[PDB]
Amino acid sequence: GEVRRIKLYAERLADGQMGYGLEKGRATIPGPLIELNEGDTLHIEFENTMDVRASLHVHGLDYEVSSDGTTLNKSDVEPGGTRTYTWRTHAPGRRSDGTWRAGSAGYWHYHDHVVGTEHGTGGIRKGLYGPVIVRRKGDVLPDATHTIVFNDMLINNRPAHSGPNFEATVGDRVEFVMITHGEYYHTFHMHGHRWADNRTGMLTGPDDPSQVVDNKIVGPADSFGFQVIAGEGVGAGAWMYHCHVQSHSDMGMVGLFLVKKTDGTIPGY
Amino acid sequence: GEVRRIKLYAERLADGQMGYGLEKGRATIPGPLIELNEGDTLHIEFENTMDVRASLHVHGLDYEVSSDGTTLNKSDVEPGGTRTYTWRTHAPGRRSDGTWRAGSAGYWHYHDHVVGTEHGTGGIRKGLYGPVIVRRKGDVLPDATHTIVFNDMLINNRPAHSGPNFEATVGDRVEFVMITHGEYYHTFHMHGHRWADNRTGMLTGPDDPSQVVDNKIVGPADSFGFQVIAGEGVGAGAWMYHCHVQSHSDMGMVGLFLVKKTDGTIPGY
Amino acid sequence: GGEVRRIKLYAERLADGQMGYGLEKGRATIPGPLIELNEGDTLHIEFENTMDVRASLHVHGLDYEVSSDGTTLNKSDVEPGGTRTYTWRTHAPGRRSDGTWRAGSAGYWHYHDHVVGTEHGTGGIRKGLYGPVIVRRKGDVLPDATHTIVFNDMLINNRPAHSGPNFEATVGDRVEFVMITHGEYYHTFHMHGHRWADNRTGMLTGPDDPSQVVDNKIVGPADSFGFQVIAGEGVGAGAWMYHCHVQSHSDMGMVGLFLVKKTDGTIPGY
Ligand SMILES: [Cu+2]
Ligand SMILES: [Cu+2]
Ligand SMILES: [Cu+2]
Ligand SMILES: [Cu+2]
Ligand SMILES: [Cu+2]
Ligand SMILES: [Cu+2]
Ligand SMILES: [Cu+2]
Ligand SMILES: [Cu+2]
Ligand SMILES: [Cu+2]
Ligand SMILES: [Cu+2]
Ligand SMILES: [Cu+2]
Repeated sequence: GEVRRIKLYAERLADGQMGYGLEKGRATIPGPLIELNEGDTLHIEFENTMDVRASLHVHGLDYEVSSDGTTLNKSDVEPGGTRTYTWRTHAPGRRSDGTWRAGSAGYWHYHDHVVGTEHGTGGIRKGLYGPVIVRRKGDVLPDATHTIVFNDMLINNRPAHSGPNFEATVGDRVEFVMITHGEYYHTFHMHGHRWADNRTGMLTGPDDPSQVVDNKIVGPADSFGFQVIAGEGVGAGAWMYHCHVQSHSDMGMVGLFLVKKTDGTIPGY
Repeated sequence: GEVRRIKLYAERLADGQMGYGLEKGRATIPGPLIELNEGDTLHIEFENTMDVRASLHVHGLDYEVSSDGTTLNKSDVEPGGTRTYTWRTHAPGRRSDGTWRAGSAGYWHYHDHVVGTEHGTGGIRKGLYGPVIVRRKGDVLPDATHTIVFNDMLINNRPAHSGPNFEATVGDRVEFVMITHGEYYHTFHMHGHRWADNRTGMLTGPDDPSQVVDNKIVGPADSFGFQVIAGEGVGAGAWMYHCHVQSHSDMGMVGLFLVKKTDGTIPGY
Repeated sequence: GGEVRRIKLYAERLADGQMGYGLEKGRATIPGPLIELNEGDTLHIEFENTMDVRASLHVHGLDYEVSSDGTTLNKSDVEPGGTRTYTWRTHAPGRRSDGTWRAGSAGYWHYHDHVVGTEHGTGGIRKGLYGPVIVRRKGDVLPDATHTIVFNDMLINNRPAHSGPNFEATVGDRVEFVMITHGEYYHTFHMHGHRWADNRTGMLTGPDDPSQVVDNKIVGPADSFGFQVIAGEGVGAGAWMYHCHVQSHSDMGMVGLFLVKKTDGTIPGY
């Protein structure tokens, strides 16, 4: 594994929100995808452009307390302030006593832990979160990755009934990352596609007994992910994904997986 | 891979409820069990015998957009109308990219997507849902199958504290399909029995590390299944099943799995 | 497996309208005492209800007949001041004569009352009548220490909000947690700096176990799981939070610390 470096910035955005960006003026919600191989180290030069204390907390990856992103471990950042955070990762293997150490690989996420409360409640609602993917050697790589975040009642801090919509062509291998935040449980459902409830979202082969599902209950800070072959056995189309809690889907927690025919049309639009 | 047909009907029932049925005047809640082998195609000639728009959406199985049963896909049925829903399945197998294509096998369900709201909140509430089972070559087959739906605060739309109960004899292989609907998460618990948290609800052998459970958290549109040897290790008796959300069990989300001795008797109460 | 074991257990009132199980009169705790068995063991519990209300013992996961259900339905509760012997049994996994694999009993489980307040023990559970149960399979790795975290409604182990509990270890210790949930709410359990496999033992079997590896898990009333970590592994010593991740729940004090000490005893910096 490699040693990698990046810049990250925390910024306030024009409608009361907050975002992470790989450069000033280009903060997104969700924050930028961070992708690593088991074994890589990542040093993040972090800058808080905001006038409240901010920080960076990550799930799953190895980090010392000094990079925990919390007041407890004196790991937050002053308004306008600067901090270098270090995340490490490791491949799995047998310990000397026979036991198997798990591996860093998986779908994870990062978020603020100090805006509003000492658990980042205001930071998170306002949009200070994003995805982390860690790859194991030999993992299947996708053509695309879309991140879907159920934050309280909104997908990706979008107004009710505003997608996001996601585009692909028949036969593409599309990866989704699915993170939940806030107060509520939800239930993630995709029309016309299904996945394995295990680490990668795909069966290892014919001995993998994992449940095959198209609907999964998630809570605040759960993350998981999966890959599908777009259109596989179902064909082109506007395939809805949504929370399947009835009041939630009614109130617009819905969006589209736009699967285009080879030439580039969809039937019925 | 057999090609098969059934007829289905949506009809209003007593106390303003709605059910799918295999014949006019025999609609049930939950709907009739639909069972298929991986490879099978099912054509459902569906008649809406009601005064409102109605449809059929299935989870897990392969379907074209023209069969997603939603408004957007012009796939609902007009009052008194007729529509031909086609559900396909597939066996698992190797793709040319080296990857393992999952398979349709699973505990799944179907339900209205259009009554009440564009997400079928009204139809699901009234009882327009039933179970689907897609089996894999070699799967163990039950002596009976019983379907348990937590729909909001009701079980199978029964009044509080009124079942359903299910009867088996000791040593029966009994399969349960557990589906959840509506607004609320639940936790499904069975006294006296337990299952594996995986595709078939049974461990594939000693190297299957799946959690063995007797209680599982579910949310709206989650479906899972399992089989048990009735009263294995525990004996005959009235074995309660219920949601374990305390206010929920208190308010009525309780039923009985009545497990008789071979002479048909059951201890006590 | 397998031995016959016998204990005594008492249900008693505690201070602030609470109630608990204990191994001796006057020693009730919340959670109740950890019961640990090997697959194949039978345990006989000599249970005495010292309270003025009916109480029972009902267990998840293990083998019991209806006479040990702990319920009103099965005539299986205990009258005020009365005694009953409950029996729990366990079995190893095995091939059945129908060719299938019988699941074994081993795992992370719990017991609680089923009859205080309501016929579902809502008031008993509310007031502290619950405790952990662990069943081992031959060959299971044993830990240096076991800690029980119960999210009971909004409180952790019926402790007042923002009151821990905290658990201490040394870097390299093999530490077991048992995580149980009760009451009315869903929760999501999270631990900083550590992770586990979502499976029977919380540890992957080897390179081909595809179980999801997580540091966050949603749980509902009566769910129980467990896992073991090597404290500090890859992350070092530190004051490591665990908490519910439901934002309003963490904010309101559903939090505690896994205090992991260097081999020299220190936690930097503190
Ligand atoms: Cu966190
Ligand atoms: Cu935290
Ligand atoms: Cu939702
Ligand atoms: Cu977090
Ligand atoms: Cu749907
Ligand atoms: Cu839908
Ligand atoms: Cu419930
Ligand atoms: Cu659905
Ligand atoms: Cu019960
Ligand atoms: Cu909580
Ligand atoms: Cu219970």
